[PDB]
Amino acid sequence: GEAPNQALLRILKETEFKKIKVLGSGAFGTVYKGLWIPEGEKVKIPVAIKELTSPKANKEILDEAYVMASVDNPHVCRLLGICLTSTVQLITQLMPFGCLLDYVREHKDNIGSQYLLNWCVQIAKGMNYLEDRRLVHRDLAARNVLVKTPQHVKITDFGLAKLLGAEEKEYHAEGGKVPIKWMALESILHRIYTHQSDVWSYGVTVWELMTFGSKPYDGIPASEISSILEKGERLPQPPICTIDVYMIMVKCWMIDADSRPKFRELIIEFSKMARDPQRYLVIQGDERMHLPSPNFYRALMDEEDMDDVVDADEYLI
Ligand SMILES: *CCC(=O)Nc1cc(Nc2ncc(C(=O)OC(C)C)c(-c3cn(C)c4ccccc34)n2)c(OC)cc1N(C)CCN(C)C
Repeated sequence: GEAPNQALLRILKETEFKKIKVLGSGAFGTVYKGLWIPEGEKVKIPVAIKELTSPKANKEILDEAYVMASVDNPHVCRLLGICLTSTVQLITQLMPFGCLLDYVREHKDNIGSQYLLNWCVQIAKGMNYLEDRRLVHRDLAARNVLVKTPQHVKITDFGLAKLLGAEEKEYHAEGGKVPIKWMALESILHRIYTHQSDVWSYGVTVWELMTFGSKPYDGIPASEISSILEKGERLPQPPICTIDVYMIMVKCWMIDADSRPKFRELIIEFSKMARDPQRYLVIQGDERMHLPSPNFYRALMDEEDMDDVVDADEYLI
């Protein structure tokens, strides 16, 4: 009894979008940035295009398309559709400033406490929406949070995301390359994933931001993480973090998954701290830091006549 998923899957003609440049290859495939021009509509939509014909690949890319077509939230990446070429392509909204992990590493000396705490609120809002949709992300990390503007981030990468039945409270997975250093202890031992195991990944994600992009358990091989966590060891307190912020991170790493805070409560706590940011994050020169917010599309694309550019958040069905 989980309610019909009447979401619409849009099919895009390959003639409607142009791969302007390549953003990053890898085991998945290649992610391109480009422009989508729906025929008849005088709009040019900046998009990201992923191509992974190993029948399997086509199968995994469609699972990700199914999940993304089912979510609609200001802090979750918006799916624009798929293209049915020889290999199936994923067409999503282009996030011009990249992933949050690279962003905090690049702009370390210009990120104040206001931006860090606001990012924590927005990530919790997106994860709380995913919990409302009964969706477990299973791969929450700083690399999987994209930056539309320095004031607006969205959760991305639903290759491992799962939807739970109204009786399924947990998700028992099987084998699969899984990011060990972001998983909860129950996910490493028993391969169980819940919304509370996503909370653990949320705590590690916050730790990445507060350390300006440090690697969790740097130098420790992944096979030792399960034994490190069982002894009671956790990630250290970042230098900018007051005990108030670090206490929240520690609570996300409790052994009892039901003792970890809920996403709706992480929204409230970080929202309070965002109203007095320098009380909870001590950063040298916090009051003088400034991040951009841009033209810049002509550069981020190449074409001019970017007078009809429309962000995907302003182009609705
Ligand atoms: C950390 C890597 C990174 O994000 N780099 C990056 C990304 C982007 N924009 C962007 N927008 C949307 C998507 C996306 O979700 O859609 C695809 C089709 C799934 C992505 C994206 C998603 N994955 C899995 C990626 C892997 C590699 C690269 C990108 C994606 N990315 C931009 O916008 C121009 C830039 C950018 N870079 C190169 C960061 C480094 N410079 C900004 C310094």
